[PDB]
Amino acid sequence: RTSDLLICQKMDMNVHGKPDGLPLFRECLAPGTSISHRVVVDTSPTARGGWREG
RNA sequence: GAAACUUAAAACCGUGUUGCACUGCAACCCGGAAUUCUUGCACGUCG
Repeated sequence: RTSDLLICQKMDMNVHGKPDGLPLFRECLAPGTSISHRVVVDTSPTARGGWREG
């Protein structure tokens, strides 16, 4: 849902620890959202189009 | 006995349908098998 998508700014810190605000504002997400994907592996033998060690 | 053509003239001709009825017809799937698939971060760089 679009209720949680805040706008950030690209800040480039250096070895002295002094960031600068570039003009690169972009609609990002926010820390706290959970994204859940599904991964499916295929246990057919190798050279049949499978990967038992994946 | 020696001497005088049973000769002359005359179409085997005229008329007449190899014609009348009859389906190259009945029955028959251009049908059965086959993934527009395989790999690929809308990303990198900030006096």
